[PDB]
Amino acid sequence: QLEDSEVEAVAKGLEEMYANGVTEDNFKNYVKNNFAQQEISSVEEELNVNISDSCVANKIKDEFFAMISISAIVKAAQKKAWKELAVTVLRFAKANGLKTNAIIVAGQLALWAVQCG
Repeated sequence: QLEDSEVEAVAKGLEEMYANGVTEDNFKNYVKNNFAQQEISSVEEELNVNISDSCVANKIKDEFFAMISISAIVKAAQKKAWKELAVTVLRFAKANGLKTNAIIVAGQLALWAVQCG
């Protein structure tokens, strides 16, 4: 299914952004410090989120919560099982044609689970 090199790149990004907690600030500051504007803008358009300028209605977020267990995600982040977390949210993304930067996408999905779950 998922290419393991992309899984590990996503897991490493999650580990770096969220080493000190899954927070909106840690996500946005990590993304703005590590990705080009163009890459960020593509994710913002795909997910209808604002990253480069808590819980409000979002299409994709609701479909994410209907398919993927919030409890499974939060447990993975609690244990710092970042590659477990990555495969779980990447399975949702590839299914739904979320083809923008997988590290940013995974970061946003993990944030949604923790801050909105």
